[PDB]
Amino acid sequence: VGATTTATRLTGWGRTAPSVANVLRTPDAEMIVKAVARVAESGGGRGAIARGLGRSYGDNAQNGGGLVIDMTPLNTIHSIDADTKLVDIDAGVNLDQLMKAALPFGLWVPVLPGTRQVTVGGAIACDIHGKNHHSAGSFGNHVRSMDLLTADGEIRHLTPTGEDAELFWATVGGNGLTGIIMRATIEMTPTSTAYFIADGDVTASLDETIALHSDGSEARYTYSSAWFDAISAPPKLGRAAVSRGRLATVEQLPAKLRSEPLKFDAPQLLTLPDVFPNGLANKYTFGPIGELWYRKSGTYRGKVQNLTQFYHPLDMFGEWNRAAGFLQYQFVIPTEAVDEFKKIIGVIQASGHYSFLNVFKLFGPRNQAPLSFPIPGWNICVDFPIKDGLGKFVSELDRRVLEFGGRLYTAKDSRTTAETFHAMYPRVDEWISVRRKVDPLRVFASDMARRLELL
Ligand SMILES: Cc1cc2nc3c(=O)[nH]c(=O)nc-3n(C[C@H](O)[C@H](O)[C@H](O)COP(=O)(O)OP(=O)(O)OC[C@H]3O[C@@H](n4cnc5c(N)ncnc54)[C@H](O)[C@@H]3O)c2cc1C
Ligand SMILES: COc1ccc(CNc2nc3cc(C(F)(F)F)ccc3nc2C(=O)O)cc1
Repeated sequence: VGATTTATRLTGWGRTAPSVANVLRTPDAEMIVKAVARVAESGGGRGAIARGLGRSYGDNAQNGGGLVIDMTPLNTIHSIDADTKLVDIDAGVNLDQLMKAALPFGLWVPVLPGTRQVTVGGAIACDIHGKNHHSAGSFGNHVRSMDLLTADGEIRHLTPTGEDAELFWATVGGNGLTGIIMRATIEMTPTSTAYFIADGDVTASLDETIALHSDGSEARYTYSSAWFDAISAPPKLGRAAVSRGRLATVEQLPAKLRSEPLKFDAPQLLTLPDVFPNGLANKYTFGPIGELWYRKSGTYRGKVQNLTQFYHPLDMFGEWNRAAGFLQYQFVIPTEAVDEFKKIIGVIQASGHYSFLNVFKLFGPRNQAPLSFPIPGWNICVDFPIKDGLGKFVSELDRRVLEFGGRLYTAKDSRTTAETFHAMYPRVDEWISVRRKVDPLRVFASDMARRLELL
């Protein structure tokens, strides 16, 4: 299939801040190189940015009045090796495609986000994190090389420790602003099964949620995350359903499943909105029997689960989740600032803004990428319905997050200011200097670049 350059109205996943750009779409690498050579001959214009599957909520994969390059047609898996654990894939392959192709080799995608519909390029450019951050770091940690199409029209082969480690690490979490990742080699995690052994716990309050994450139990699990109550007044505020686990070995599987330990099950036809259309509430739900039931069902040990059960637990709730019109907000607060983190949770609950879907986890050590989002500490994602006062309230949350040494995530943001973002990322000047060195003419530009003064 040939090249196609179309004027397209683009938004992130949040369906907000739309802007019109020329979308180039081609499986031909030579053609992508030529477009970048074209933009650069100009050589100052409104530039270009790569786009993956558009799963970022904000404006990092759009470029109003300029060019956008859709990378999804470059989706070749070149090789997978079980012995070296390395995969060599085009930047356009997505993590679901990769997971499925790698399982028969006993290989596991080392960092999986809450949706598998993300490209390798998008996973690198946002240095994405998953349920295992505290044990495996973020996506960038597992990249062994990548080929970066730079502004000068050349393709630079980058490694994390080689000659241009600096450019490598500016590209990790760089939001497409150092060039176009064409291709990458990733080191996979070995596995004997496609299953998890999981322990579930239900806490009664915010204080309990924090204690559970601070009692040392986190180190017994490679994977850990929680669903968090952000609407109930204290003491119920910040109670959580915690899901922790690790990949199962074949010995740990029931005999029924040992025949095909690496098998991935197809997603079921029926979801919970399908079997129970008008909700799951009864007369017991919100009283003491409801609390007991919820606590009992969410407390367990050594439960064998496939990926969907362990890792995408709310796929069950199907049509019920988020029912556009929502603002996604994710931040992390450094571990030591526990009181400050608790204070921010209190602010949210008293705001008059109600988020039903709240993902909580304790991040581990950060990496050397100057713009990487994750830092060790308390991470949470909340989802606010758009309504009066919200924009001004999230600006107040920004101030609180900043003051308490934390940051927002670019993959979620469409509204923070440049001033706020720069203070949240003290290594931003260091990063900008790398960018100016590798792209003096601003061949690469995006709506986010301009909003956040990263240009
Ligand atoms: C339901 C849902 C759940 C999510 N859960 C998580 C989670 O648990 N953890 C997490 O970290 N994130 C999560 N995300 C965010 C998502 O993982 C990131 O936004 C990711 O970057 C999206 O990948 P994409 O291919 O859709 O990239 P896009 O949104 O299309 O692009 C994002 C950025 O990547 C850059 N980029 C894309 N391809 C290339 C390339 N080839 N070369 C250079 N730059 C490139 C773009 O220019 C842009 O700056 C979630 C998103 C959704 C919608
Ligand atoms: C359709 O219903 C669903 C089902 C699953 C999800 C998972 N979402 C998410 N899970 C996340 C999990 C983490 C984790 F676990 F901390 F790594 C971090 C960010 C996350 N962000 C999101 C997001 O929404 O952007 C979101 C909506």
